[PDB]
Amino acid sequence: ETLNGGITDMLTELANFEKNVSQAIHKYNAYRKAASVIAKYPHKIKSGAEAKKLPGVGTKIAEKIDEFLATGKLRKLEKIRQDDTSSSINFLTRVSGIGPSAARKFVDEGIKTLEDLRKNEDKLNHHQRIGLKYFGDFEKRIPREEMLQMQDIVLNEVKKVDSEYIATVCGSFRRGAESSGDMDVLLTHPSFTSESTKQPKLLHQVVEQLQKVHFITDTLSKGETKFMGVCQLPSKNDEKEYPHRRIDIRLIPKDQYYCGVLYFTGSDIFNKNMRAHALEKGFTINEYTIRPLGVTGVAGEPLPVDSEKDIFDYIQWKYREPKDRSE
DNA sequence: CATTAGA
DNA sequence: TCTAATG
Ligand code: NA
Ligand code: NA
Repeated sequence: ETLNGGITDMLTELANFEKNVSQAIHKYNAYRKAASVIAKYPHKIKSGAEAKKLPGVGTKIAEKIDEFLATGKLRKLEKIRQDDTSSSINFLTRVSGIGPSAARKFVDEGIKTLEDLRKNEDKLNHHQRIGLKYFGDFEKRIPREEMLQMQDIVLNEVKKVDSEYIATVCGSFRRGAESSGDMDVLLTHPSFTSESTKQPKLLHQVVEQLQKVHFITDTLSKGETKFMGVCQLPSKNDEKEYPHRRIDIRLIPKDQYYCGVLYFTGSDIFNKNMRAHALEKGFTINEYTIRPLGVTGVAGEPLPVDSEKDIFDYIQWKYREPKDRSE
C-alpha cells in the first residue's frame, strides 16, 4: 500500500504503456498481475530476485525492479516518458471516442495536437467530434450544486411523460458526493421487466422529452435500453452559460432495478464488500439479481426485490445509506 | 461484460 | 459480421 509503492507504480506505469502504445496485451497483462501481487506482499521487497519469488514475476520484471531499485529511475520509462509519439497517443486518447487504436492511427497519419484534430474533423466520427467539441467541458467535475438542478429537471419530465416512470440518479452524486463526473440516471418502469419482450419506446419517449425541453443537446448513442448523450442546464439570465455535460440514461426491467441501483451507486469496494458478504450469507449478487446459494456448489433462482433494503435483509445487513456506501 | 456505432 | 470505444 505504500511500502511496495514505486514498484507497483512503475509496474502499472509500464503496463499502461504496453496496452496503449503497443498492442502488447500480454506484456500489458504481464505488468498488471505482477504489480497486483507485489501489491499485496507484506514485506519491503529489496531485490528483483526477491520479488522474483513471486508468481507473475518473471525475469524481465524483476530485472526492472532491480534497476528501479538501484537508481530511483527506469530507462524504458524515462525514454517512454519522452517519446512525443507515445505522448501524443497518451494525450489523443483523451477525447471521448478516441481509443488507442484510433489513437495510433491518428498519430501515424500525424494528428498529434488537439488543433490537428480540428483541421480534420473530416476524418473524425460523430462521437469523436462531439467529444472533441466539449473537450474542455468534458474534463470538468460536476458541482453538486448543478447536479441538483440537473436532477431536478430529469425527474420532472420522466414524471411528466409517464407518471409510472421511476427515475434514480445514481452514482457518487447519490452517494453524497460534492462533485461527480457525469450524470447517470437509472430508468425503469412497471410495464417493463425480464420476460415482457422490450418496449424500446420506453427510453425513446423520455429521451425525446429531455431534448424537447433542451436539456439534451446531442446524442452519442441511442439504443433500445441505453441512451448516451450530452446535456446542459439552461444558461440563465445570461452572462453565464453552463458547460456541456455527459449524461446517460438506461432503461431497466422493473424486476431488477434495485439490484442495479445498489450496484450503480457503488462504491466500487462497497459492492465487492457487500458482495463478498452475500456469499457468506449463502447468496449471490450481481448487476441484476440475488440468488440463494445451493450447496451443490451452485444454484440460482432470482429472488424478488422491493428496494435496496430487501437486498440487505436477504443478506441480513444494516441499511447503509447511500452516503455511507464508501466501502 | 454488455451495449451501441461503424464499416 | 467483426472491432472499437464507453461504461
Ligand atoms: Na516465478
Ligand atoms: Na476516449
